[PDB]
Amino acid sequence: MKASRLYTLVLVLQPQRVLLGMKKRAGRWNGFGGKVQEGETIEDGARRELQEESGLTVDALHKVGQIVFEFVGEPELMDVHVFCTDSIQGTPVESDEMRPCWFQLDQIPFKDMWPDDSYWFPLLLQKKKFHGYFKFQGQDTILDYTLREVDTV
Ligand SMILES: Nc1nc2c([nH]c(=O)n2[C@H]2C[C@H](O)[C@@H](COP(=O)(O)OP(=O)(O)OP(=O)(O)O)O2)c(=O)[nH]1
Ligand code: NA
Ligand code: NA
Ligand code: NA
Repeated sequence: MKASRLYTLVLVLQPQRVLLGMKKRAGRWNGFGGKVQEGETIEDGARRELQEESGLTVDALHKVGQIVFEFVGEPELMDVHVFCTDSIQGTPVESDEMRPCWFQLDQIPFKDMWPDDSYWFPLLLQKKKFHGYFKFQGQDTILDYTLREVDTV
């Protein structure tokens, strides 16, 4: 089994809207996140990436899922720990890396999101917790995947 590298993903989910960021360099909407760094907890890494990529600070996050990504031709898995929050207290800021944008929850931009999001995003919206795995060929093609609702992440 391949080694895996730790990542975070943060979704700011309010009652009628969700905050996504457009990757400027890419072209897809996503939550905010990145690699966990040495010596920080996964949750603290998620808080740090949220602040670095969107400008938003939150004191706490709720872990809602975990997704492992495998890419054909790449030696490592990406182990993505997915967090939510409903409570923010500043404005999102656009950088040269991510442009934040709010979407109403009847306008989730799936056509411009990664293909796996179509499977697990609906569980997140239902307040369900999940474990997923997706094997991609390139950016567009899923060759294999698993997804399961769990009571504990
Ligand atoms: N919704 C969704 N999110 C994904 C998928 N694959 C995937 O890596 N992510 C998330 C997890 C990561 O936090 C982020 C990709 O990490 P990144 O490449 O932006 O990491 P980074 O910013 O630290 O790297 P760098 O370019 O700044 O050096 O996107 C996916 O298929 N769907
Ligand atoms: Na980042
Ligand atoms: Na990132
Ligand atoms: Na899509």
